[PDB]
Amino acid sequence: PQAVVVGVMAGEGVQIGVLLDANAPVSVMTDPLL
Amino acid sequence: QAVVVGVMAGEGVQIGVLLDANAPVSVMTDPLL
Repeated sequence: PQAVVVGVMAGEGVQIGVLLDANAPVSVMTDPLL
Repeated sequence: QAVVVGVMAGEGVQIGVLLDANAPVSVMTDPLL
């Protein structure tokens, strides 16, 4: 339960499967995720 | 040479740490923990 796997959609349509931290606040992840 | 990075830990708590530039990750992940 410490992490969750989700599909992130990016420019023009590429879908990428990623394992994100389930409890950190969302504003902390958008930059390195990009 | 050195570097400083934001190391995330339990429940997402943000922590800042200073690490060496040339030593490999394996020799530092233990003392860092």
